[PDB]
Amino acid sequence: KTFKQRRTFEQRVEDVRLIREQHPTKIPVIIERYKGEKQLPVLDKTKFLVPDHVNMSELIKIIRRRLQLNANQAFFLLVNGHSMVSVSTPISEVYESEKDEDGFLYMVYASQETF
Ligand SMILES: CCn1cc(NC(=O)C2CCC2)cn1
Ligand SMILES: [Cl-]
Repeated sequence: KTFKQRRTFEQRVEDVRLIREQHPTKIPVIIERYKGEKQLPVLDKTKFLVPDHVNMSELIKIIRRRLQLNANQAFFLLVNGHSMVSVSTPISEVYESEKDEDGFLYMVYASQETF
C-alpha cells in the first residue's frame, strides 16, 4: 500500500542513485496522505523531484496547488514523521538532516495537526 511496502530497500536505493545521475539538482521526495485522512484528495503521484533551492514554505504552497485547495482548507505536512521546526530552511539543508537511509525524503500530509 505505502511506497516502502511497494518497493524493496534495494529498489529505493537504486532509484535514488538514478535521480542523482539524471536529476542531480533535484531532491527526491515521497509525499503520501495520512492513512487516517478523509478531507484532502490523494495526489496524482508519490515520487516528486523538488528543486533543491526551494524552502519548506514554498514546498507547502506547491503541494496546496497540486491538491487544488482553497484559502480555508487546512493542510499540515510532516517531514520524516514529525512537525517542521522551520518552513524557511532550504530543502537541500532539510534533506541532509531528515533523509531516510534509502535516500528519499518522506513527507505525509493531513487536514489536522493531530495525525
Ligand atoms: C522526471 C520526473 N519529474 C518530476 C518533476 N517535477 C516534480 O516532481 C514536481 C515537484 C515540484 C515539481 C519533473 N520531472
Ligand atoms: Cl537536475
